[PDB]
Amino acid sequence: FGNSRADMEASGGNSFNGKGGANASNTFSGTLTVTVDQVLANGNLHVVGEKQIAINQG
Amino acid sequence: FGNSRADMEASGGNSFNGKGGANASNTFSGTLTVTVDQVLANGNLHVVGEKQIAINQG
Ligand SMILES: O=C(O)[C@H]1C[C@@H](O)[C@@H](O)[C@@H]([C@H](O)CO)O1
Ligand SMILES: O=C(O)[C@H]1C[C@@H](O)[C@@H](O)[C@@H]([C@H](O)CO)O1
Repeated sequence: FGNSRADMEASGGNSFNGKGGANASNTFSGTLTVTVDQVLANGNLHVVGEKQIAINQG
Repeated sequence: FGNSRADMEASGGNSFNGKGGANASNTFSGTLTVTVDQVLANGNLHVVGEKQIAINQG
């Protein structure tokens, strides 16, 4: 060890960060009167309805 | 490792952000007297009505 033959110095680093996300929301707060389309074998009713409103410009 | 042969340094990044939205609202707070148009087989009434108001300039 007379010289710096044994003198040693070293550093090392490794950092990793990963992220991920997702969202999906929906809301509906109306009331619509529909009409029966047909009666199924079990008695369930197929209902279809439509409502058109022309407030102004569309 | 005498020289910088092993000396290493690196960085990397990847960021992504996506968004989306939509809204649709409507309101109606009137009163209109309508007239029956015809009587359906089940007794339902087809009602049609119209009201015209000329406040001024239109
Ligand atoms: O004993 C040896 O072998 C050495 C001692 C140091 O001086 C070393 O560095 C080398 C030099 O390169 C000679 O020129 O010689
Ligand atoms: O032992 C070798 O092969 C080396 C030592 C370094 O000096 C290196 O860089 C290369 C240089 O390119 C020679 O000119 O030679």
